[PDB]
Amino acid sequence: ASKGEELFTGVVPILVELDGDVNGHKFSVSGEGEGDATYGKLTLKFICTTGKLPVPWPTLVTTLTFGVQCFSRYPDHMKQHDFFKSAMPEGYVQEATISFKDDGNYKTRAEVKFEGDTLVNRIELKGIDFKEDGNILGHKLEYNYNSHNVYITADKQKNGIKANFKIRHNIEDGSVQLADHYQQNTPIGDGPVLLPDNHYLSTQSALSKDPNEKRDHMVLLEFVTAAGITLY
Ligand SMILES: [Mg+2]
Repeated sequence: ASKGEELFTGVVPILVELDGDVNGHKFSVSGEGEGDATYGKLTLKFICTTGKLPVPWPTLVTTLTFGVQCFSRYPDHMKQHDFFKSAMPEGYVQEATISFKDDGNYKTRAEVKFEGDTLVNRIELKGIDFKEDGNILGHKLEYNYNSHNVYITADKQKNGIKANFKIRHNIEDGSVQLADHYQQNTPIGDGPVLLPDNHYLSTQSALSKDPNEKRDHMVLLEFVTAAGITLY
């Protein structure tokens, strides 16, 4: 267990700021909400502040929530495996490559750290090689998000962690759009961090709309629980 974990015993306010460019379609997203790691619970509202989002909202969920993996519920018996909180408050840098099968890719860079008592995530996203009337730029994905695992492994070399997982977005015709994810996280601070044994994050997400919101937006309720390492 770590000193960073003490920062997460109660409800913590969250800010997310994203600048994106996908095939030259530029956009920004701002998110606000809060996290309660005791319950692995996230409540966030994201708004496209530049007009219409040029990609489907579900394709941004992992990018927008990458940095809030510090709100995962680690069972007590697994708390020595929680890198994310151990890096706080100084934070970490995160990079990911998200490869959409038979389409383009996102590359992201982000920094997550505390700013006072708020957990702040700042993200840059670059997407290239998308098909103009593919499932992403053609907006052919359902507004939903399947439950999934995020497989974590240590990168001791680099004093950090990696994650690998596949997302299966639902296409409106009943098919699936696969998105391969590779994530790397590195501490910003010089203090010690927890380098975990292999384990995963079990994630469940519900996407909705604010009925009074006329801007392009996404309301997200997400639960994230660590598992995979195991008295009666
Ligand atoms: Mg369907």
